[PDB]
Order: sequence, then C-alpha cells, then structure tokens
Amino acid sequence: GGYMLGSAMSRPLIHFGNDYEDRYYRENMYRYPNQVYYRPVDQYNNQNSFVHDCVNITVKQHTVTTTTKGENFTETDIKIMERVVEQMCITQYQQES
Ligand SMILES: [Cl-]
Ligand code: NA
Ligand code: NA
Repeated sequence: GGYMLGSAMSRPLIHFGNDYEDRYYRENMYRYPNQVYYRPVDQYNNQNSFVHDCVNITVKQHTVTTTTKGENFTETDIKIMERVVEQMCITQYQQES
C-alpha cells in the first residue's frame, strides 16, 4: 500500500573517513535524497531493523526515479547515498518515535 514519506530535511553534515568520498559528498550533495521512505515505526522493535528497511526502500526509490529520467549514479554516489540515507533514517526513527 506504499510507504510513509518523511518530511524533507537539510542533507546531513557527514565527515566521511574516506577523504575522496568526503569531498565528493560536498561537491555532489544535491544528487542524494533529502527525504526518506519507510514502513511505519510501530512495525519495528528496534532502530537497526527500521533503518535497514528505510535505507533499502529509500535507495530503491531514489535509484528508480533517477534511472527512468535517463540519469545515472556512480559507484561513489551509491556509497555516499547509503550513508546519507542511513543518517536520515536514524533521524526519522528518533523523531517519529
Ligand atoms: Cl540540502
Ligand atoms: Na581519511
Ligand atoms: Na541509470
């Protein structure tokens, strides 16, 4: 029946340990989501399980929306996107709980 779609937020500040990824996130920040998709929080007993699904669903949605427009993500984009989305999913879980 579809998923819950969180409110847009400022893309998070993340100090990536890989220096090149750290720079790449800043250079290309607008490529990544600023909103997450999820199943309702009360369907989970813990944060980690929620976040796991929230990351998978959000990355799936974002990649599908992008590919159908004839655009592409790099391998670096995917690594950064997963981290960005994980942080926003954690935020969403803590906020919505
Ligand atoms: Cl932003
Ligand atoms: Na480093
Ligand atoms: Na594509």
